[PDB]
This record gives sequence, C-alpha cells and structure tokens, in this order.
Amino acid sequence: KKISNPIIPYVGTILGGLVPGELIVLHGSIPDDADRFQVDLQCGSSIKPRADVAFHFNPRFKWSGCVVCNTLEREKWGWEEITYEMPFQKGRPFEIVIMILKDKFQVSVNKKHLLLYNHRISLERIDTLGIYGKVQIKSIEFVS
Ligand SMILES: CC(=O)N[C@H]1[C@H]([C@H](O)[C@H](O)CO)O[C@@](O[C@H]2[C@@H](O)[C@@H](CO)O[C@@H](O[C@H]3[C@H](O)[C@@H](O)[C@@H](O)O[C@@H]3CO)[C@@H]2O)(C(=O)O)C[C@@H]1O
Repeated sequence: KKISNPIIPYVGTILGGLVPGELIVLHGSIPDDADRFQVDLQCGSSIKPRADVAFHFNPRFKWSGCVVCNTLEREKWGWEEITYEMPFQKGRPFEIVIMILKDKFQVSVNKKHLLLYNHRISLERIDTLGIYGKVQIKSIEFVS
C-alpha cells in the first residue's frame, strides 16, 4: 500500500514483500537538528527479541556525514559497510529510491546513485519496513 505522512517511528508490513525489479520510493525531509535516521527492511516487528534487519540504511550527519549499512541477525550487528558521502541535508526534502535486485539493493538519493549492498539475508524473508530517528516522511510507495 501507498502510505502518506506516516507516523514516525514507522513500522509497517510490506504487502507481498519484495521481489527483484521493484522499487521502494520514499519522499521525506530532514529536520534542522537531525543527528541520524534509519530505514530498516526487517523480518517482522518483534522488539524482544529484536526483529532481524536484512538491510539497515543509516545516514549519520556527524562531521562530514556518512551512510552506514548493515544487517542485524539474531540480535547482533554484522560488519558495517560505510559510504563516506552525505546526500541528505538538514532542513531539506529528499527522495530515496531503493531498487531491489537479485544480488543487491541499489540506493539512489535525489536521483543520484549512492550505494550498493549485497544481500546477507534472503529477500523473501523481508516483510516489514521500519523508519526511525530524526526524519519526516511524506510518502512511501512500492513500485512494481
Ligand atoms: C534505544 C536506542 O537508542 N536504540 C538504537 C540502537 C542502540 O543504541 C544500539 O543497538 C546499542 O544498544 O542502535 C541503532 O543504531 C545502531 C546501528 O546504526 C548500527 C549499525 O551497524 O551501528 C550502531 O553503532 C555502532 C557503531 O556504528 C560502530 O562504530 C561501533 O562503535 O559500535 C556501535 C554499536 O554497535 C548503532 O548503535 C540500532 O538500530 O541498533 C539505533 C537505535 O535507535
């Protein structure tokens, strides 16, 4: 389903899960005082024990800024993949597009390539989208 101005923190089921070729399109904005936010593609929404996170996409505004990606499995974070770019800007709107491929997620921000991330958890296990932190979201759309 298309989601408009969701409640942040957002935790919602992804109807039909994800398949290769599909896009997750997020329109949102960053508050003036943001420190970080994250978009998590999860297996369920359990809090204790904490739901596995197949893909954690985590922009951090400190210093020059970076984006940390990782996977949480059995309540433990794996090895981080850090992209030392920061396309997000405080006080500004953004578009994130996550392209789902057989081997990787490919992420663009504001129609510019940002990063690739190899799957660590099988794609079919993802059933939940989580968005947390200092971020506002105008819309979430899943494109077939
Ligand atoms: C209640 C709360 O604050 N939850 C946040 C958690 C916890 O603080 C954390 O799990 C410890 O209890 O962390 C979230 O942020 C983590 C996540 O971005 C992962 C991704 O790899 O990195 C963690 O920080 C790393 C850091 O990047 C490393 O350099 C190293 O120093 O270790 C730390 C800790 O592992 C983040 O804490 C989370 O989702 O787990 C955000 C939560 O709001």
